[PDB]
Amino acid sequence: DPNEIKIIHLRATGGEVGASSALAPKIGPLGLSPKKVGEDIAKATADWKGLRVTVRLTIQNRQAQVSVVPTASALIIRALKEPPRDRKKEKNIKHNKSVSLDEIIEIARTMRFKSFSKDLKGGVKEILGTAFSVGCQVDGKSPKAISDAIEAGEI
RNA sequence: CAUGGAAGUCGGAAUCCGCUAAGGACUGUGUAACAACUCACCUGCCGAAUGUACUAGCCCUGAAAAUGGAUGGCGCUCAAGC
Ligand SMILES: [K+]
Ligand SMILES: [Mg+2]
Ligand SMILES: [Mg+2]
Ligand SMILES: [Mg+2]
Repeated sequence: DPNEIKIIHLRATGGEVGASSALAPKIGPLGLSPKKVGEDIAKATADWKGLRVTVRLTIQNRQAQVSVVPTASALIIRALKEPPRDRKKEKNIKHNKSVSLDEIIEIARTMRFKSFSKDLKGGVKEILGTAFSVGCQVDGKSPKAISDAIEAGEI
């Protein structure tokens, strides 16, 4: 009746995976699972979505482990950026993440599907649209103006 | 975005909606980071006022000299003062 030892852990604060070893002795000690397996699993999961931690969730399954992604709107907005983030430059201005605000971001918002009520996606789409206030949407248009000016369709 | 580590509170730069009557992509304590405690903010109780800045009357502070001492003296307090 081990029940696979359901344990949930979070891995973030990084860029483009990295395959870092250990760094989670507390996670490893719980469930008698090898930390290297979880680190390798998390690195593989984050390899697909580079330059964005996306808050990977690690689930302990007996001696094995499982990887899960959050599909966060902010993580997707981080992915929708200007090209890739080169190394040896993250200490400098990392503002080079400006992309167009269009239906691609609108569809990417549908992953949440209004988890916190939001009265369906009517307020969820506008809220996820306004989430990209750092890049100010595309050109002179702004996420604040896009969300405030209610003229587009609901979906 | 920074990252052995920063989950609001090393550090650089903006400020969204669902939920309500109601909570910040945060004031402060705090963790390596969480957390907790908050706090802002809202709500139970209560039953009539409350806050800030100014104006000018009396009184008080500012107000230290040489023999013992002078509202003329005694004394006077809802005055025997203004
Ligand atoms: K007289
Ligand atoms: Mg005399
Ligand atoms: Mg007389
Ligand atoms: Mg008189």
